[PDB]
Amino acid sequence: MYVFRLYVRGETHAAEVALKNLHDLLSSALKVPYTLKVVDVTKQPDLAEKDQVQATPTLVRVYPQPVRRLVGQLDHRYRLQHLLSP
Repeated sequence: MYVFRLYVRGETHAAEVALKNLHDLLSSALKVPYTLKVVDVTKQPDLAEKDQVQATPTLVRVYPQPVRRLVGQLDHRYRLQHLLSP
């Protein structure tokens, strides 16, 4: 029972690959299934502005807990690896 949110900018091949890679890593990382939705940072100011995104993609863990916000050039597993840590 977890809600997942991933942020991307417009239409980028790297962003989609990163999204799939992050989705892929999360699935393998977590035994239990989860729901992930795609949010357009440029299209929706409310989420983009509120989320304070600088470098894409931005990984936000939606409730139930744990709730997290991770923002940066997310093209490698190192950032994701510390993200999974308690």
